[PDB]
Amino acid sequence: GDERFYAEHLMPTLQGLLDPESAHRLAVRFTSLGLLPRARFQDSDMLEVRVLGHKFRNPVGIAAGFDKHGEAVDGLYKMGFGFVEIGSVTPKPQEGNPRPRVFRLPEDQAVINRYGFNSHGLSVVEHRLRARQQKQAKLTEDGLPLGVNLGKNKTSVDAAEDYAEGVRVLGPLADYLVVNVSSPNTAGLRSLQGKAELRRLLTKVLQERDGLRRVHRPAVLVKIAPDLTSQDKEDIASVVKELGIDGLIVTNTTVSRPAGLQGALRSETGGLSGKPLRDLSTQTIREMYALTQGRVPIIGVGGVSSGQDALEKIRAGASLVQLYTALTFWGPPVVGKVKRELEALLKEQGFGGVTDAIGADHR
Ligand SMILES: Cc1cc2nc3c(=O)[nH]c(=O)nc-3n(C[C@H](O)[C@H](O)[C@H](O)COP(=O)(O)O)c2cc1C
Ligand SMILES: COC(=O)/C(C#N)=C1\SCC(=O)N1c1ccccc1F
Ligand SMILES: O=C(O)c1cc(=O)[nH]c(=O)[nH]1
Repeated sequence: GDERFYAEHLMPTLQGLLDPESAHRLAVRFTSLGLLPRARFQDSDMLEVRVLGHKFRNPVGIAAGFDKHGEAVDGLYKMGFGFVEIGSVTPKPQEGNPRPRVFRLPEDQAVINRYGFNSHGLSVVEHRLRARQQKQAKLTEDGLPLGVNLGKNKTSVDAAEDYAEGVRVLGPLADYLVVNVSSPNTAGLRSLQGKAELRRLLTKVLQERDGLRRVHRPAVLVKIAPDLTSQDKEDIASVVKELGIDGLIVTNTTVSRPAGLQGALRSETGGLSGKPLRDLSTQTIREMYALTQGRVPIIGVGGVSSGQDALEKIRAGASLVQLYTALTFWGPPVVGKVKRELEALLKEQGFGGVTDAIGADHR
């Protein structure tokens, strides 16, 4: 009922009336106030996952970017996400790029963005999270954890120090932290995925994390691009093993423009998300799982809009999945839709639960 009305009526109307940045701001506001269908799907036990030091009631999370500044956390749980990731947050506030900076490709079920880390900054977000810190502590205990994704300011003269500052300020408020070294929209950032740069950066990040007190000590994940060479992937895996990085987020948006895109806006500069990214991301997950011998948890992201897409990533090696762009097209009912379909497919394929399907294609 709801899935059809949103997909066929509400979302096309919002899109017809509002440019995508305005529509996103409205969405953040509505979600922050809880103006959502409170989701009727009740998570079954087959969807629970234990990973990263935590219980996850379901494996479907909201990807970084939708709640950049931590304004809508509780609304996102209400929407039925198993986990929420906020950010990217940068140390100092910054505006990001000039508008327009986000573009719909509806013929492709895709988006292109070049926000450039618009961020309220660490201090603002610190105080927003602290206002609900114990409400989160209870949510985390009940199987609903919180991730915090860290970025770098545009004019920073020392990237590693930007990340270290994020660890110190928001680490104590997060169940996991993400070192985002894969935005395509900050000059030079993606060079931090290079072996020597990444080793130096992550050694500093881990030292800062390990300095936090035990109950305030988050897991640390690295978020990587879908456009890496084979050498780059191998190098990342090696570093993740050498340093004991807790996990990987696979993938960010692509700077590629796959053949076949139809949208008028396909040649706009920025990272591409949604359906055209899906299988490039799945493949990246598959490679990274193999390279790390299945011993490094992966959160899989890029083009998930169905239960089949979720399960493909899980079977490829993801322990958890995230989505963003599917919301622009299908709206909030897509969350329940993914979960219901995933549970149905797990049963059909003879898995006892999600946990049994992680990496199943490799076996
Ligand atoms: C508008 C927009 C903004 C985003 N901003 C961030 C970000 O601040 N940090 C980050 O790590 N990823 C960011 N992402 C990437 C998403 O987290 C995700 O990796 C990507 O969009 C693929 O998932 P999807 O196809 O489900 O949207 C952003 C994506 C979009 C569409
Ligand atoms: C005029 O805008 C709305 O009616 C929205 C929005 N945005 C509504 S009504 C119920 C609902 O869920 N949303 C919504 C919330 C977040 C994302 C997309 C949405 F359509
Ligand atoms: O702020 C952005 O431009 C953003 C950051 C990121 O990591 N990924 C992305 O697609 N956009």
